[PDB]
Amino acid sequence: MPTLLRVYIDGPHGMGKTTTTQLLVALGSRDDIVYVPEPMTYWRVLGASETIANIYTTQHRLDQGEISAGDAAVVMTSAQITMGMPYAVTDAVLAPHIGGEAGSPPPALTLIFDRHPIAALLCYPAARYLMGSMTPQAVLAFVALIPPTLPGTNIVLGALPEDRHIDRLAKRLDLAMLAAIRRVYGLLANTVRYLQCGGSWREDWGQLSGPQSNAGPRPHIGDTLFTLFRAPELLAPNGDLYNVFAWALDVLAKRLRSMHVFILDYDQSPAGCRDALLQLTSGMVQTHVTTPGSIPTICDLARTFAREMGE
Amino acid sequence: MPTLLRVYIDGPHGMGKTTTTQLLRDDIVYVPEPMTYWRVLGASETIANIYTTQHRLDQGEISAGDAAVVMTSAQITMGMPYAVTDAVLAPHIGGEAGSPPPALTLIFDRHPIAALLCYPAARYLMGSMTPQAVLAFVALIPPTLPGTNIVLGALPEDRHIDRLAKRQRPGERLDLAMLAAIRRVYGLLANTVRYLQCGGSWREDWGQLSGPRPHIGDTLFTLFRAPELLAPNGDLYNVFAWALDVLAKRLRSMHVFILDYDQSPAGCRDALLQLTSGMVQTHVTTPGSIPTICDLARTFAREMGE
Repeated sequence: MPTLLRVYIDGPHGMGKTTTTQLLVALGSRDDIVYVPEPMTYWRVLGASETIANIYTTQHRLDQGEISAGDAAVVMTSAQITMGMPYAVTDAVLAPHIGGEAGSPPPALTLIFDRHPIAALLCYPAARYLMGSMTPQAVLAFVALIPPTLPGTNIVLGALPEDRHIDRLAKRLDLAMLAAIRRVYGLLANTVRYLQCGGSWREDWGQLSGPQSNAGPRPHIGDTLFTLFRAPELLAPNGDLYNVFAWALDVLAKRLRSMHVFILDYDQSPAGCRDALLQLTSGMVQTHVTTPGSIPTICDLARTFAREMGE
Repeated sequence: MPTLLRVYIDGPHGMGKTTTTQLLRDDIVYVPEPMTYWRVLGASETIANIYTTQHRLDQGEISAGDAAVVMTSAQITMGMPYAVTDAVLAPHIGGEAGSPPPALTLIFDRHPIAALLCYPAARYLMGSMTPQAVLAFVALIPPTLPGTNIVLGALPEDRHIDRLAKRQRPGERLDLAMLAAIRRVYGLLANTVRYLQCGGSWREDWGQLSGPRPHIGDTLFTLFRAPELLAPNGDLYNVFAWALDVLAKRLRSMHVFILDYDQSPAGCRDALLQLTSGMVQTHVTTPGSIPTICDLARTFAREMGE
């Protein structure tokens, strides 16, 4: 009957996510909190060669008009499918060990992750779609593959003024991509709130024409991720979405509605972000585990991952 | 709550999968090959792109790396219809009903593993896909729900070539190396299911690849003894080992049935009907599941079937 607390630190790159997470883990006991870091052994070496270098190289190539849109999409799609592998396998092996939600006693174990599978199967692809290097059909294929959302999926997204964000990144510095990813994560927070407030994309689809994930009123559908799928490519001759793409939005709705999103303000010092994140964890949802030996089992899985793909 | 019978007709293309199932009232709906998605909706002529790319690679016109990117991206397009269908159907599937009639019989032209495992693996064997990409697709195979009955085919290679030759799809190229690779993959798949069902532990038998069930060397696990996935000391990276654990878990609970395709279309259809007696039926979760599932199947057919 021990409980588990899973916290996914996600959102745009360059906000201070990794540092904040490491500082939070550093305050805890080595046996009650484990960090599942960015899979760097996997991405620069194991899954393929330099996968980050290839992505930014292709977007610059495409932006300068050196390659076609089709050429970039093939590269982006394959890179994304590769890049998300570690998150997906981690989720798949952890899944059998997760029971139902308990409540917001201290968990026997706290697993903090550097990103959730939706970063690679939804957010980055969506941003690449906005940058013209991924088709909307491909984005929806990734959405259709997002794994079922485990109970107690606490996701922490970041808030940070664009100017301070840009400043932080200034040491290929793609400002268009930075804007696209910030917009996508902004849409993501609004989408969760929309769904949790009873929003039905099919009911509101007609309102399309032209963030706070756990607070505030119901957002307009135009301020959610649904708005991105109005593309001409996805529309049939009658004007509505083909059913295939509609079903993928149904999956998007299902996967995001049960998530627990929190917003962390990164516009402060590293210790400030840490203590703020520590405050946020108090209101997060824990889950029971399915077996007695799941704590130790999950714990070593996390350590192993940590040891191999990031350290 | 009413009962459901899901039957996925799969295995290599060109055996008569499609001909056979078409031949086989309102209590039986067919989810056909999403050809319109592949040719127009998801992208332009995906099969042509796949076969042209392999051809370019074979002729030395493009590198292995160039072909793999093209190939991996195209596989995403090919599998989307199956993956979205599985995801929307999942919540309606209840537990097993066990050993009378199914209220609804859902026959599908292929299961998600065709696109997330078998084709990618065959392309790996053809040198146009990296093993890391294959395991990336494997990691996304949806959880195996109860009542996952998959029909695989039996057919001598010579007859298969003949049948393949007179049922080429738009943009397809008659490739005997690909036929061999896909036949190999599906044979390994059947063996892998039996290996797992009889208690085989890939981790326990892994050492046998470098020396009452099939040898691990005759299963899909042998394909993953690929140098790209191993560390300098020969150990499989844990990331990849985890993907193999997922593979074992997904495949072990499937119910595989073999259909002899070395007979007339009418014969193939009759044999298929006889195989349903041993298939596993499940209950649905809601009272409106049948009709909803029905709508889904009819809608898919109308929109994506050729």
